[PDB]
Amino acid sequence: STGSATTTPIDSLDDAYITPVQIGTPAQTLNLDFDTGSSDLWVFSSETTASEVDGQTIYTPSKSTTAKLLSGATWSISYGDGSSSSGDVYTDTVSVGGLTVTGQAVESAKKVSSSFTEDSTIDGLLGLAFSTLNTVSPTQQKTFFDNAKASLDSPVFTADLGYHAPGTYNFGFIDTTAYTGSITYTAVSTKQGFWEWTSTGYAVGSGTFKSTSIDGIADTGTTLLYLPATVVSAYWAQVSGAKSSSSVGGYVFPCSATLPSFTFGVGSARIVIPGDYIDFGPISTGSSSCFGGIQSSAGIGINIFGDVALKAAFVVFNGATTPTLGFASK
Repeated sequence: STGSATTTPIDSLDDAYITPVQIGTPAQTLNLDFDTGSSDLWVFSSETTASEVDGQTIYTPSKSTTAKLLSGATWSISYGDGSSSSGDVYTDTVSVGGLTVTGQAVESAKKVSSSFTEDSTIDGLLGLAFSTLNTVSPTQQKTFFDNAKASLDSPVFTADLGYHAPGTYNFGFIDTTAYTGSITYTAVSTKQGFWEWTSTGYAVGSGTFKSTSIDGIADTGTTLLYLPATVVSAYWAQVSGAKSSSSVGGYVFPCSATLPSFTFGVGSARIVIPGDYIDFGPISTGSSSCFGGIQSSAGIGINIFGDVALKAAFVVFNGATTPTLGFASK
């Protein structure tokens, strides 16, 4: 089997991407944030505290003939940005782009933090990291990808995120028309439950490439590119007027600037992030100070290849017995 679904930016800055997902019988379609940095499929639901729902589409398990309470199971998750959610668990039929999994754990939110409530466009998350990170207790549950894997033509999914435009998540096949040149594969460590890999270095604009190992995670659920302070300082030093602002919470730059590109290494290959991808616009409405798309990972504890980086590539998440990550230009 295979699946193919279009993923769409939630706003004009590509802050996140939503992908329609069919849950239950008859289908209830919710728009989920596919997150390769976590491993829970959770949804706004009929059980979500009413004051914490503001415009989201909800899953109502009582209206699904295939929903079954997973007795005794609870979940609770906290994300890197300080947001969180928790609730109980149903199993139900879940389909993405024509690919169907029966008995998928659908984690129903009883509580969500303010950032989720305030984002009317995201009806939940679909985790695509390794199932060892799944938060269901007392019986850990498998991700949609893990459940689908055996049925897939090939044990892979691909992320093809757009810049200010729709893109695609595919399951079970590599669309050879979706990228240019060849795909370069690189080793993955699953030790922390993430798609964790080591970039071979970077360049700023037309500058020379610096060979240096940068361990980090491929994370579709994080907006920006978080890298070591040394790397980030070297980037922003090439932008007149750029500075790190503790009050704003990162590097800002004059909105009048033209940003240089940023290149990262994948083995001997190179992925180029155009400068425009690094512009996240005014810090507040009408400001001439703009927020940078490359920020320091110092005190996150991990480097994060978020959407800023991933949307510059066609990315293969290879879930074979020995997992790997592939990157191509597009």
